[PDB]
Formats: sequence, C-alpha cells, structure tokens
Amino acid sequence: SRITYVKGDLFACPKTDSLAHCISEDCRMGAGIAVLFKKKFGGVQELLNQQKKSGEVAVLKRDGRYIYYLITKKRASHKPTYENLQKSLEAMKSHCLKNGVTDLSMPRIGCGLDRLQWENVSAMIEEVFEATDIKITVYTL
Ligand SMILES: Nc1ncnc2c1ncn2[C@@H]1O[C@H](COP(=O)(O)OP(=O)(O)OC[C@H]2NC[C@H](O)[C@@H]2O)[C@@H](O)[C@H]1O
Ligand SMILES: [Cl-]
Ligand SMILES: [Cl-]
Repeated sequence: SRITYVKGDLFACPKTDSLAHCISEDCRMGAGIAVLFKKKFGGVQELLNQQKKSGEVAVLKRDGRYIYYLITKKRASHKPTYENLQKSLEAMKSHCLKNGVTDLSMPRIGCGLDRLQWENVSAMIEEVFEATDIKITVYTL
C-alpha cells in the first residue's frame, strides 16, 4: 500500500517525516488543519515570498525536513479543482525526488473544507506516487 492510515495527531508523526497540507495563494490558513500548521510552524512571510500559484507547492525547510503547502486554489474561500490538486501533488513529488524525501505524512488533504472526496484523492495519490519509494501516511482524528 502506498498509503498507511493512522488514527491520531498528524503532528505526533515522526520528526523526520515531511508534512503536507492544502492552502490557497492567500496563505491565510485560518481554519481546518491549516490553522494548526500556522500555529506550529509559522513562516507566512517566507511562504508569501515564494509567490506560488494554484497547482504549485510552497515549501518550508525545518529541522532537516520539509513542510509542503499545496497551493490548490487562489482565494481562501474558493474550492479547488481535482486538476489543481493533482498539479500541486506532482510539484511536491518532484521536490521530494530531487531532495531525497521518502516519508510524507498528511491529513485527508482536500477532503474537509475543500469538499473533495477521499475516494478520489486517495486514488490520485496512488497514481501520482506510483514508481517512487515515497511512503505516505494519512492521519485522521
Ligand atoms: N483541527 C484539526 N485537527 C486534525 N484534523 C483536522 C482538523 N481540522 C480539520 N481536520 C481534518 O483534516 C482533513 C482536511 O480538512 P481541512 O483541514 O479542512 O483541509 P482541506 O484541504 O479540505 O481545506 C484546505 C483549506 N482550509 C484551510 C486552508 O488554508 C485551505 O483554505 C480532514 O479530514 C479534516 O477533518
Ligand atoms: Cl489559505
Ligand atoms: Cl517567515
């Protein structure tokens, strides 16, 4: 399985894992799991400065690993398309490969406030990450 599921706190995953979640170009991160990424890691200024757009990924390097901000939409209030999620995931994959990331932890990205369906997102993750050695762990409370 590409994806392993864990019930609990995403933020208690291994300190060596890289992390991922979805935000907008606005980097407001005011709700959902995002507000917890904001509290824990900050970095809003640095993220804004990367000037990443829908379908891209912004990245913070912290403690030797990476925190991926999947930029899946323009405004905080928008809802993403599957196409832009997929492009952001592909951007993360490319960065992972180039930088030797092998272990990612994430929530059920796109499938809370952003209204996507995990039956689709899971399959998308499997298709995007096939033929890599990148192990994904998905957390839920
Ligand atoms: N506080 C908290 N703890 C743990 N898991 C949570 C929490 N809040 C939401 N979730 C879960 O995280 C999953 C993803 O939902 P959400 O956090 O709403 O992320 P989306 O990717 O759907 O939406 C992203 C958008 N919301 C704020 C961002 O900046 C984006 O604008 C999902 O299963 C939610 O139930
Ligand atoms: Cl946002
Ligand atoms: Cl900063």
